[PDB]
Amino acid sequence: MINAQLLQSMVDASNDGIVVAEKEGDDTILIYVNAAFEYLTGYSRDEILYQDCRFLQGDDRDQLGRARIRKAMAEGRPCREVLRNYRKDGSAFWNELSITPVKSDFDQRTYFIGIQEDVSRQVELERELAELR
Amino acid sequence: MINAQLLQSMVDASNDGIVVAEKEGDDTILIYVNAAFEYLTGYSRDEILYQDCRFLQGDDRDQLGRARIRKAMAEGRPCREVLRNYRKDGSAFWNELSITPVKSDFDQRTYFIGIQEDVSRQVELERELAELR
Ligand SMILES: *[C@@]12Nc3cc(C)c(C)cc3N(C[C@H](O)[C@H](O)[C@H](O)COP(=O)(O)O)C1=NC(=O)NC2=O
Ligand SMILES: *[C@@]12Nc3cc(C)c(C)cc3N(C[C@H](O)[C@H](O)[C@H](O)COP(=O)(O)O)C1=NC(=O)NC2=O
Repeated sequence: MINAQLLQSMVDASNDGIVVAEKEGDDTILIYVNAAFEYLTGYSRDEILYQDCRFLQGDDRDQLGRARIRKAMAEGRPCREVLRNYRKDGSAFWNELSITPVKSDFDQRTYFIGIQEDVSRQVELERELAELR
Repeated sequence: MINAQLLQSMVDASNDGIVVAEKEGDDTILIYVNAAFEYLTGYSRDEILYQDCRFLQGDDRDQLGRARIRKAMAEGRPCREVLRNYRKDGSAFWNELSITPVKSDFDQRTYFIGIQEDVSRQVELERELAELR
């Protein structure tokens, strides 16, 4: 195998944003974030941790990605949806969320792992393709 | 923090393909793969592990993504490039590689973490945008 401490060091250092969260009913509470996620969000580790990251949505909460994420998490299936989130400075970015539900048989509670990426460029290009079509 | 054993369990179960590799000169040798990477490649864990994953390129080795990956790994900077890889059955897919170099100060050798995704759909749509333009 691999030393879990080494794997943790690799995850903390990945330029991709990696987050882990635990379920508390309707809400999903974050338990781990990496430095890449801090850079993408602008918020700090203590500021982000131990809450649901729906705060990144802010007032812009009428987004279809929310519902498909909620539906997938309830159905126990992975999902990959793009939402418009806002940084601490107020900058708006398109974030692709790859959320995968995991069940710890020993704990009998549910955790979620998410990998994020600023795909604002891809969204703009596909919008350009749409207006051409 | 978070229990590294739990983080390892979350990584093993992510639907995104996560791999870790160690550097041996020009070659980079894999030390960890997850079940998602097995599904994307079709090859098995024992078949994939402990080798450079350039084998996914096969005869199609005249690809510009190779060089930019090699340049970035040498420069100690992360990279995100798309390459055409081939599964065990011979199926061809466009794989986006997010490779992040990590240096263990204690070990003084270099490891790499990569997150993969079959972006064949995105490549086809951008090709369609190009022929429209
Ligand atoms: C958040 N990324 C993210 C990562 C994980 C691992 C989970 C489980 C969830 C998110 N996420 C979605 C948000 O937390 C809510 O779960 C979602 O809106 C559905 O529930 P709701 O309809 O709010 O009750 C994130 N959303 C974001 O906006 N940005 C992220 O990076
Ligand atoms: C491979 N994904 C991948 C993941 C990591 C963590 C690394 C370090 C490298 C790759 N990778 C690239 C390949 O192994 C070579 O490093 C690359 O071609 C540059 O060196 P070379 O020019 O061959 O000497 C992968 N390539 C793939 O084709 N598919 C993957 O998923």
